[PDB]
Amino acid sequence: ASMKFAVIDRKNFTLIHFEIEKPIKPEILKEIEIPSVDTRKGVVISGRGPIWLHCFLAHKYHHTPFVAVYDPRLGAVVVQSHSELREGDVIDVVVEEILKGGVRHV
Amino acid sequence: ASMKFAVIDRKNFTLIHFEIEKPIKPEILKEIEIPSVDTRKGVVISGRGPIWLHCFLAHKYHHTPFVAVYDPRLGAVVVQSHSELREGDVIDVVVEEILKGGVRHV
RNA sequence: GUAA
Repeated sequence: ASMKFAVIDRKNFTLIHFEIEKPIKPEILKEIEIPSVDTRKGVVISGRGPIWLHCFLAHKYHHTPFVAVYDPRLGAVVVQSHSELREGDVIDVVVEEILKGGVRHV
Repeated sequence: ASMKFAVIDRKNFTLIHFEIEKPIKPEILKEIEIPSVDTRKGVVISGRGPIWLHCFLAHKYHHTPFVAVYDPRLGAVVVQSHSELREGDVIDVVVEEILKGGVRHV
C-alpha cells in the first residue's frame, strides 16, 4: 500500500525496482500487491529495503525463468532459476543508470 | 568451503545460522552444500551476508512449512508459508542469545 | 544483518 514499484521491461528480463517511504514494518507484507510480470522472462529485483522484503519479493516470482537480486557493486545475482542462467551467475545491469530521467513508480 | 553453518533445532523451527569468511563472491552459490533439515518444521535463516545469499538460502528451504528471515531488530520475519504462520508474521527469537556459549559451525 |  505505502510502497511503490517500477517495472522496466527488457527482452531478457523485467527489472522490478521498489521504493519505500521511511521505516517499514513486517505487517506490510500482508498487504503488498506485487507487480504482475511477463512469466516468459526472468526477473531482477532491486530496491533499498531490509532483507526480508527482498526475500519475500524474490519468492513471489519463483514461477519465472529466474530471479536475480540486484547488488550495486556486482550487478544482478541469480539466486534461483529454471532457465539456463545458473545460481551465482551475474546479469550485467546498472539500475542507477536505467532509472535516469526518472520512472513512474506505480 | 568458504562458508560454515550451524543448525539449532527446536520444536517450532530449525534455526540455521551462517558465518562467512572474507568478502564472498557470487560464484560461491554454485558450491554451497545446504544443511538438511526436519521438514515437519519451518526454518529460520540468519547470518551476516549480502542479500543474494539470504535469498538464495531462503529459496532452498522452500519445501518446508515456512521460511523466516532473521532481523536483529524485530525477530524472525516469515517470508514464505504453508503452515499457520502468515507472511509478515514475526517469530520471537533472539539469535545473538541462542548462540551464547558457542555453537559448532559445521 | 535497511541493496554484508
